[PDB]
Amino acid sequence: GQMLQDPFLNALAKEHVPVSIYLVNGIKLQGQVESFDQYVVLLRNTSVTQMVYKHAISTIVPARSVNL
Amino acid sequence: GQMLQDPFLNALAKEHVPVSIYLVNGIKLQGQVESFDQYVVLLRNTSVTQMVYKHAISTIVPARSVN
Amino acid sequence: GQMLQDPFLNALAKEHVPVSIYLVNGIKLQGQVESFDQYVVLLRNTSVTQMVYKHAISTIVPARSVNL
Amino acid sequence: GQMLQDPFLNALAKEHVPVSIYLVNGIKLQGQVESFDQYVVLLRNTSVTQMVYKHAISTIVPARSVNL
Amino acid sequence: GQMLQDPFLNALAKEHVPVSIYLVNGIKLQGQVESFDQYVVLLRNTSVTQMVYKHAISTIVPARSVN
Amino acid sequence: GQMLQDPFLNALAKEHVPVSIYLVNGIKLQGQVESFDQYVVLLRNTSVTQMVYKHAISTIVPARSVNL
Repeated sequence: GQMLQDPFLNALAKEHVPVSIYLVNGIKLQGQVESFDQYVVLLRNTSVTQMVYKHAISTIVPARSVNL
Repeated sequence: GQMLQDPFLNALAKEHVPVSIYLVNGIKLQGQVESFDQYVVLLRNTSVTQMVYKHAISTIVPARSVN
Repeated sequence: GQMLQDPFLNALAKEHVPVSIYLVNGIKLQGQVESFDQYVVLLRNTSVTQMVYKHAISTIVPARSVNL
Repeated sequence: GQMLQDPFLNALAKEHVPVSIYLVNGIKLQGQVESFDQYVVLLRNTSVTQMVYKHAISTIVPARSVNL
Repeated sequence: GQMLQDPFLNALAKEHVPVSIYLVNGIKLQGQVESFDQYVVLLRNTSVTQMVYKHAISTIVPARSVN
Repeated sequence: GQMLQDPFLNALAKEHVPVSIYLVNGIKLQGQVESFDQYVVLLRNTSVTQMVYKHAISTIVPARSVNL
């Protein structure tokens, strides 16, 4: 395929779908995708927006499927 | 060889072969390859389609071999 | 989106917001972002400025959210 | 040197030499190299051909040395 | 910023500042930065100069801050 | 600096200096550098020549310093 990553992240950011972001160090982050660019995802929880490097993301698991 | 990755992923997706995706953190994901692009594989389980970064994939083990 | 990484790091560096930098090896660094470039972040604690490779950063968690 | 990787993998694939492929997660795969490209190695065991990402390979140890 | 990595490594090498180099596998290396290029740092201990791949470096912690 | 990696590996390969190659998975390989290219190092022990991906190498520690 071509260009599935961005439609997927765009859907998460616009629809505010709850996600679980699994990092290569075993940490699981939870919140909503605020925004993203070439290298990072901005993830907002109850307290803070944190900057997650895509290079450290293994998988992003939405609470429900997004349609692209 | 040249361009074996995409034929492999395409065969999995079009023939709906169940796979095991082993990640660099030891997690094993299971389901169907829905689609893929330069950097990600969309993997569907019982519940949802999740986005897996290729950079975190160690190996993809199909339930049966593809053509 | 496009070019969210640098506005985020710029805000941290100019406003000196305390951060927690989680590395791929599970180490958690704490201090303030002094400066950054394509590949590294300079993080200052009470004692020293250390040079952190972005490739080893999983997430950067500010003590409070920055506006970009 | 220049372009030793491909002659090495070509010898394994054409001569079907048994290999042990050590991954960055400590997993050890065993079988024969079926084929390879820029990013992946196709490794066949008794049951199945699996697709191994080179980025996850630490070392490939043949059962005997190949000449290139 | 732009091009802070090399000034940092150059200061360590020219001022002979002892460093701790933490690797992604948890190993901590100690000694002097001898030299560096696009991909590696040459680190000298008691005995030898070893070649460290930047891709395996998490952080470099100097014994004292550089200018 | 510029182009220190190859002079270092060339010295190891031509002078056959015993090395210890530490991998990101904690494995320590021992032997001599046979050859190398952009992406791999061919390391020979008593039994076999194995192909090591540079991306999985943390550090290469020679038994004695090489002069470049």
